[PDB]
Amino acid sequence: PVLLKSTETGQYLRINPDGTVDGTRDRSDQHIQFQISPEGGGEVLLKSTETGQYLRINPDGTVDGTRDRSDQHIQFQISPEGGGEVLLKSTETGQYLRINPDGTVDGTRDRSDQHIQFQISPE
Repeated sequence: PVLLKSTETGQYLRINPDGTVDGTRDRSDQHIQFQISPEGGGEVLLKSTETGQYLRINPDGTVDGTRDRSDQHIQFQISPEGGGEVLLKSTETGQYLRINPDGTVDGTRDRSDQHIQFQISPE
């Protein structure tokens, strides 16, 4: 598995069993492990290894987890930023994943937002 870490806040992305998505700085957290899997040729899915839920950015900017594999809002493009950092962009809505300092997670189209930069790391 990999971890998905907000570089600006040090928070790891977490999909909880209840379907909510938030951030935590707890490395022993049982729900921060992800599998990145191919979707067709150019996209990926971001899947919780412990729960089997895929990360979803909804059109309204909310972010949650779903096991609905037909969902069109679970596909992401990973874009390099330089310095081992990446952006995680939902292809359907053009929104970047953001972890806010308060631990909430949502989407934004603002590419200049500092809170959308991630580091992917093997755990």
